[PDB]
Amino acid sequence: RKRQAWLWEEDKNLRSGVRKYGEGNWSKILLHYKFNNRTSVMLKDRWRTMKKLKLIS
DNA sequence: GTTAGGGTTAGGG
DNA sequence: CCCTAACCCTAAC
Repeated sequence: RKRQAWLWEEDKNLRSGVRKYGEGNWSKILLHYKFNNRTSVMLKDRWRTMKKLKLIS
């Protein structure tokens, strides 16, 4: 079962989540907007890798 | 349960 | 063996 690579549905939705409900508020983001099967851990570590190299918030 | 960084597994090069 | 990245662990909140 090949590991799922995040798509813009998830990532673009996440970016919206960060802007509309704050970055470090993955709970709120998960409540407001749905994803395939993500957690606070997933969302945060995704955004972590992203900002670490690209620097967005 | 969530949050936050450390760190391994998966993926591709 | 390196980079980016999804998963997984340790630690703290």
